[PDB]
Amino acid sequence: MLTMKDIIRDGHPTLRQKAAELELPLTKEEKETLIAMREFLVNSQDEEIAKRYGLRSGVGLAAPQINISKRMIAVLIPDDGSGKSYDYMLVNPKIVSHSVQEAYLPTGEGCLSVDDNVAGLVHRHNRITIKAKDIEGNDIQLRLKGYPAIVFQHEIDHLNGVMFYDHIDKNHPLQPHTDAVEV
Ligand SMILES: [Zn+2]
Repeated sequence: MLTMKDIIRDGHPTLRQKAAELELPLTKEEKETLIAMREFLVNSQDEEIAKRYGLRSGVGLAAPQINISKRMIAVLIPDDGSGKSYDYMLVNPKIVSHSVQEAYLPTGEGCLSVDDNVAGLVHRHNRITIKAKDIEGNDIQLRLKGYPAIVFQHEIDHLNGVMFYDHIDKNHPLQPHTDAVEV
């Protein structure tokens, strides 16, 4: 199983590289890591499991974060009363379309590869349409908005060598953009 020691930290050259496109079908090994990535997410969200292994709860993981420079991500956004949840292991994900309108998490964002809390607002597109392939090479189209759009943008950013704090305005780090929806 993947643990915290497998997670590389900010400073590692791999987190700043542009991850490589995957050929399809995936190799047996690429399928296993993606499954292991999703499983790490499932474990981290379980209070008991997370406590036994000391995992930080998270809803997204990108391959570069476990030192694998390939374009694959795992997104596991739980429900918590709404009836809307997301569980995806995607390959070669790309935002094909998106709004001009922004959205942001009021408390900013965190990242398993960044050990210290960085303050500031991360304005992302409020709505996005994504294209990707799943673990079997099947096509996936997803239309997302709000929090789920933000999670996916954070993960895709990792494939391009972008960190959440790259989006923080250094002069006015905490000023919300006009017409940006708070999530
Ligand atoms: Zn992150």
